[PDB]
Amino acid sequence: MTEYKLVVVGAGGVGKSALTIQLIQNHFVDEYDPTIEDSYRKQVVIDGETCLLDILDTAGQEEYSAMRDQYMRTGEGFLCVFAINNTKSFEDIHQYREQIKRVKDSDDVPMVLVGNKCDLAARTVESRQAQDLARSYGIPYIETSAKTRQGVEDAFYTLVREIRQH
Ligand SMILES: Nc1nc2c(ncn2[C@@H]2O[C@H](COP(=O)(O)OP(=O)(O)NP(=O)(O)O)[C@@H](O)[C@H]2O)c(=O)[nH]1
Ligand SMILES: [Mg+2]
Repeated sequence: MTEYKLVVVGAGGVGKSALTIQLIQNHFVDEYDPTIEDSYRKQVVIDGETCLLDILDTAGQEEYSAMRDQYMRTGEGFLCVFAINNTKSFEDIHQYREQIKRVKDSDDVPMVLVGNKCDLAARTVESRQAQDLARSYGIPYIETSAKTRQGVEDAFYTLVREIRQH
């Protein structure tokens, strides 16, 4: 079976884990539980292909940046997550993307841009701004809510679609 190696990155608190746990476990983690590095595996069907998703859920914290340089090397594709209610997380995307391109030594790494927490009324990042950013990177954009599960599969599965195309 094809194994797709997905890495979830971005600022602390954006919902990297909630996205991942919503995908793998079908449960929304309401809790505060900062990550160091966690890994997940789950068989899924994507466009009719039964495949395995290996997900590496990374810390958002700066403290673990050097840990990200090492353990993201074997990622095949990256979810760059921000929260639509947190403009700083959106600004920080640039730095996570650059790190990934460094780690893979490539300007064209399979990647998606993910605007999470779409369930929240207090949006500070307009959808068109993020769409535009994703266009400027040549990557897909997905809006999600880890809380309601909206877009959760779309975010991971669209990344798998990116991997397949590279
Ligand atoms: N309303 C709402 N809350 C969310 C969503 N995603 C995550 N959260 C909440 O935001 C907080 C942080 O989420 P978490 O998944 O821990 O973020 P992270 O990006 O994995 N944090 P870290 O970088 O420390 O590992 C948690 O209380 C979580 O329930 C969402 O889509 N909607
Ligand atoms: Mg986490």
